[PDB]
Amino acid sequence: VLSEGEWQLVLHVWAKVEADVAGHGQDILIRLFKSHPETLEKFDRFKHLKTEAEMKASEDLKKHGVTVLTALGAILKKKGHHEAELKPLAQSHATKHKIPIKYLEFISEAIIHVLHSRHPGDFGADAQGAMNKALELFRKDIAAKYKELGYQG
Ligand code: HEM
Repeated sequence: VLSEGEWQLVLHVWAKVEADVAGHGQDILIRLFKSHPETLEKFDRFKHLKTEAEMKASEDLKKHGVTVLTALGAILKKKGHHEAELKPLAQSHATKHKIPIKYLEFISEAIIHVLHSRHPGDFGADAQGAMNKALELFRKDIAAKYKELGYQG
């Protein structure tokens, strides 16, 4: 359970991300695909991309980064009361997209890295710890839905 002070740190940096949702979404997906190439293989939509320059040039990838970050921002702004938002996301990611929880840990690392690069003054260690707690809570709740459905592993 995050404290109110922890949530304020999370949402303070997130309000900065929202100034350039698409730039952040590109940086995060590119970091994820470069750091963990098994993740790119889950996207029939993107698996033709073979270089970072091709990734940066793809408008469709930039569009999907906005989709992703808009869904994450709506979950963070619920401050833990996010059951309605996680149901469809866990369902699609477990049963249609076939995304292991571990890959959610990988995109969490990529989000934290990109927030640290772009917002260092609002992403000191206190805010890094709070964002890690928020993303851990996200993963915990999704993993419980995966387990229900027979996909936790
Ligand atoms: C912060 C974590 C994530 C969020 C908020 C998120 C959100 C979304 C949303 C909103 C969609 C479109 C609606 C839907 O299908 O449910 C989507 C699609 C998808 N996501 Fe995620 N996602 C996350 C992580 C991941 C990861 C880590 C992977 C793969 C390693 C992944 C793979 C996919 C795939 C394959 C699609 C379908 C893309 C397409 O062909 O249109 N997602 N995601």
